[PDB]
Amino acid sequence: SELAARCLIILFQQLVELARLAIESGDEELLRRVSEWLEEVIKDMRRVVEQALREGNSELAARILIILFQQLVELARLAIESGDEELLRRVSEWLEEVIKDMRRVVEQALREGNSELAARILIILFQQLVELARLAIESGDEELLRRVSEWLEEVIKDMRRVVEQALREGNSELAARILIILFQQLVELARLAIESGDEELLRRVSEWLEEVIKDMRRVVEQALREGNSELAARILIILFQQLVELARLAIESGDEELLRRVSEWLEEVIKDMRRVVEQALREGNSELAARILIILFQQLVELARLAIESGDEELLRRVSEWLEEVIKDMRRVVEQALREGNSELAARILIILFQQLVELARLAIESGDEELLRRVSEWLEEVIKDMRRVVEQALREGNSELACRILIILFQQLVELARLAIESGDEELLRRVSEWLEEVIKDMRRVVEQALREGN
Amino acid sequence: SELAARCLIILFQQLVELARLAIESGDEELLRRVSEWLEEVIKDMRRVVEQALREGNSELAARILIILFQQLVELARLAIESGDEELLRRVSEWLEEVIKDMRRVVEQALREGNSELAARILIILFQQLVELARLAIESGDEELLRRVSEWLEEVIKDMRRVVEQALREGNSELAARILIILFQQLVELARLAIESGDEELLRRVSEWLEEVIKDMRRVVEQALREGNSELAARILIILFQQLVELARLAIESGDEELLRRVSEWLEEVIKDMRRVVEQALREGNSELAARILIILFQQLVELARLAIESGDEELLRRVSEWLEEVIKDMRRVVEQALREGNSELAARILIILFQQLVELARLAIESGDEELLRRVSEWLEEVIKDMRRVVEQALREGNSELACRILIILFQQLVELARLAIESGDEELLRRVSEWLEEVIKDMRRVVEQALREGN
Amino acid sequence: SELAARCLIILFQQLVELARLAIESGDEELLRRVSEWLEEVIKDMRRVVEQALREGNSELAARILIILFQQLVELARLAIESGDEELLRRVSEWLEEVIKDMRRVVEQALREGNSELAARILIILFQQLVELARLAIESGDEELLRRVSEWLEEVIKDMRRVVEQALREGNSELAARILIILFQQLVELARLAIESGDEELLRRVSEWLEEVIKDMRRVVEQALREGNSELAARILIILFQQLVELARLAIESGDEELLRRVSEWLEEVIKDMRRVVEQALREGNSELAARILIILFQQLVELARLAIESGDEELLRRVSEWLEEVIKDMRRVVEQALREGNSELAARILIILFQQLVELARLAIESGDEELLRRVSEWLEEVIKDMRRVVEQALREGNSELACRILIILFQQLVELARLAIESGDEELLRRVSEWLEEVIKDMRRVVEQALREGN
Repeated sequence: SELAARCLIILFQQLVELARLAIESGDEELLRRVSEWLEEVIKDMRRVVEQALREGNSELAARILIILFQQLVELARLAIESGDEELLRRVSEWLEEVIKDMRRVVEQALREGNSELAARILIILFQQLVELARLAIESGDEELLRRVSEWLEEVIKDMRRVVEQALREGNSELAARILIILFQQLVELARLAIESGDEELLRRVSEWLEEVIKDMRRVVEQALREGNSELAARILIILFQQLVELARLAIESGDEELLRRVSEWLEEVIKDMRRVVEQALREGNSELAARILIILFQQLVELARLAIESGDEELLRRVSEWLEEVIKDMRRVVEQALREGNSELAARILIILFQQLVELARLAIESGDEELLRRVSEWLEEVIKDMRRVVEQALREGNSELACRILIILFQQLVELARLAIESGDEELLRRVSEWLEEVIKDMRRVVEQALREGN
Repeated sequence: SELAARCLIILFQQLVELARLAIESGDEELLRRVSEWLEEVIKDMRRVVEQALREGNSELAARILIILFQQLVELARLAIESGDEELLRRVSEWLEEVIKDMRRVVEQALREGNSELAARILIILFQQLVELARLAIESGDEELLRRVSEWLEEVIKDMRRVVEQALREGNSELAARILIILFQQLVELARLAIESGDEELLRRVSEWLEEVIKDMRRVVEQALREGNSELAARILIILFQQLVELARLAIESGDEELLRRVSEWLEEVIKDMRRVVEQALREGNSELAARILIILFQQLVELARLAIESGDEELLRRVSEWLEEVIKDMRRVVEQALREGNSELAARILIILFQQLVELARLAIESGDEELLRRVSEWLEEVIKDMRRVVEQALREGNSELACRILIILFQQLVELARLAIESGDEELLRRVSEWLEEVIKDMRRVVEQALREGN
Repeated sequence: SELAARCLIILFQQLVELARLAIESGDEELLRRVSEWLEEVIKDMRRVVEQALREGNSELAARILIILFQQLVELARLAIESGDEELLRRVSEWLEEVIKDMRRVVEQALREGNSELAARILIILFQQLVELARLAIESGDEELLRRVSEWLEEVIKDMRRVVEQALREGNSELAARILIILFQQLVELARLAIESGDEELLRRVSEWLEEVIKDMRRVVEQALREGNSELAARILIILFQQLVELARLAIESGDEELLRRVSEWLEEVIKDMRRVVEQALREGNSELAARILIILFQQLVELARLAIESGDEELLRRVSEWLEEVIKDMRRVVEQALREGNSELAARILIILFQQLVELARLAIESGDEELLRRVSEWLEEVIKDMRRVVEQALREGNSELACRILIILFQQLVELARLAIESGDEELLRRVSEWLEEVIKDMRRVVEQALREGN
């Protein structure tokens, strides 16, 4: 059946190539003959798929339909670009038939206990449908787009059941991967709707996005229940990043309604992530706890940048509040690290945070947002105080090397911040930094004293 | 004697370099002194050659004279370009003396039983003479060209005797190589005559070419008598290629008399090749038989292209008849291959032939030659019918894989041919091809059926 | 103490970077604060240097001060370019303090028996002082330049005592290296004075150069007394090259007074070198003796080129006399080599000399200096006669190969010389060369005869 498939697959491809020649030349008589030949090959291929399924080879069965569908979409593209509605009609009907077959192959795969293949089939199909949707969107074919958007919905429902299956199989990893990929594809489809200005499609997708998010949060819950806080974190981190990417599309397009929905989704993810951080701390994994908050903070600053550049004070407000909450958590993680006797990690957390705060400060300085800059400069001060206590700890631990490294890095970062103040002409910030610089110098000189006393 | 030679060779080169300075500056007094120094060195070198020969080192003796001759020709070039007839005279006399020595070294080599060296000496000398001839031709020095053309004749006669020797030694390989190289050099010389428009030189060369061809055909005969049909084929294949190259020169220059002679030579070679194919088949080597006809057909199509582009219907006619004859032979070789149980080779032959026919068809289509296209399209049909029977054979042999590959390749080639018809707007050809495409599809679907029945 | 140093070094660098921002922006208040911070760090660093010395780590102590000094000079550059005399003042005072420390570290190193480190410290310091001097020279700050030139003098005195120490330790190699490097640095400083037109600085440097030369000549004496004629040669060869480089500066600038002094220094070095050649010959090392004269001759020709291009007949006269003296020595070395049975070396010497003479001849020909060309053409003749006797020797030794090589090379060189005569139109030179060419040819033909008689 393998060879049988290969023959028909190659033939079909060659027929489509011949069809292209007929389409471009405008030879309807040849195109007719070829389109009839294409139909005959499809029927054969579907019987080969049947054979493969009867042989217990659902993998091959899937591959055949996947390739065929791709070729049909390629043929559809030719019809769309040429404006041949009759051919496009025939192909769109062929596409539907293949989809139905593929869904039965997915069913078979699930019955065989192969949820992995089942997922892969639907994931590929969905991607191909979105590609076909793009053709409909760009060409402005609402009838085709309608059909595809309905096909997309059906695939999503199947995928969610495959996610359910994966969870029932105890494979929360796969369950996550499916929803993560789907969400990404939905956002890509959303982008097409946003750029084209198709509010109806965007609506449908935004509803699909919401449904996926809810599923993902339950997968995160599952992961946490399985004692896999690492995966739980990864899921939310990826989701948050994707939400920010979607937010960017809303911000640039000026879609406040979508941005609202996403900003609410972002908030929900943050709350989950903070509970995962809590879990990690309860598990004695302060390292992961730190990494989660560090990544989140970076993503929040990136989102803040979008708000700052666009001039969205309402979003910036929300993010700046989220940033504050993360900072407080991070400082408690630093405390934890110090209590664990890990002054190294404690230092690294504050050093990274400070750098990120200075980066955020730069955005405030360049944009001229004194209110944000104020908040950040206060956050910077708080971090410095913590760092100096970590330096103290390091010295008490007999680690004058680390103590030095912390102050050296901090001083460098302060000078970088000073540069921003100097170039912008912000004497108030420069004053604060120059005072911070002095304090660090005094500490460093005491570390030098310590080093000398240690014979180093 | 080795060092002795090296010293004089280097000195002579340096003297020629000094001569160049005198020539370019126009210092006749210095040039005189150097030309006298050159003469003295030559006399010494000839005595070193004598010594080498007396030492039984004919190899060194040859090398000395070969290098000297090259240096003399380089010096001659300086005289020719500067227009110094007095120097050129002296050098041309020196060249003659060296040639006489070299011919005696060739004699020595032959007496030593070293026909290989003997050949190499004359081959190199001939090449150098042709290079010198080029200088005479471009400068328009008929007196020098005359002398060289006489020297060329003398070398040819020697080479033919070396070929005879090689054949008497049972070395038909060397005999072939000598004539092949000589023929190539003669064609190169012919090109110079053709481009310059020297009919007298071209005449002489064309007569020399004829003589070489006759020798080569006897070497082919020898090779066949030795049971070496492979070499016999290679000789005729190379010769034919060289004849077509010579034909191209005649076609582009518009020399119908030369083209006539070559086209007659081409015919004679074809007849020989077909007998070599017969021999190969009688030896049970259908592979070689196929390769010979495949190469010949390709060369004929290349020659046809020249006729088509130039618009020479008479040549094209002759070639198209030659093409037909080759096709008939190839189909019998396919039959043989099938009878030998080698359906793979049978397929390969027809596949290659079909591709070549389509390439020829392209030439007819682009040129608008409906008569040629007709003939080719009929040839294409005949090949298709054969291929379908080979597919049948393959299926009967239980080789559905090969059966598929044949039809897949054929279909691709038909689509390529269809493209030519579509772009040119030839509905009649497109019709024929589209019918051929349908027939192939039906076959392929039966091969798919077979594959499924085989459990593949 | 290592870490302690690293911390302060990094901090100081960062403070200077911050200072740069203040300087460029013109923020005197920030610059003030930083300059005070810089002072505090310096004081700490000097105590770390003290610690390092107390720990017996004079290496680290040196490294700290060397780095600090470099950073201070970088800061000074910022002050100089910005025109901040107040900052420059503070830095120049800091520079002085560091120098005093470094000199005590040098003292320590010497007391530890580490004259190598002692040298390295002063060498680096001197280089940094010259770099600082350059800044003063280009900016036109005579007050800073004065201070630096006094610092340079002090370092030189120290270095000469380190050279003395090295000699007392039996390390004439290091002693040489120190003076060689110092001299090079002095010439570089001289260049700055010459280009800027600072006769007062140039005077001081030229006096320093003289003092170094005297030391170097005593080191050469030492090396000779140690039986190390190789080192003795290398020292004078390098010195001579450096003197010629200094001469070039004088020639291009047109400073006859400096050129006079250098030309006298060149003469003194030549006399020393000739005595080293004598020594080498007495040691049975004719190879080294040759190499010394060959290099010297090349350097003299290079100096001659400068005289020729500048049109300085007085210098050219002196050099041409020096060239003659070297030639006479070389011919005696050739004699020695022949007496040692080393005809190969004898040949190589004359071959190289002849090539150099032809190169010198080219300069005379292109410049049109018939008097120099005459002298060289006479020198060329003398070398040829020697070479022909070396060829004779080689033949008598049964080495016809070498005999050939000598004449072949000579002939090539004669033709190259002939080319110069031909292009320039010098019939008198061309005549002489053409006669020389004839003589070589006759010799070569006899070598060919010999080779044939040898069966080669």
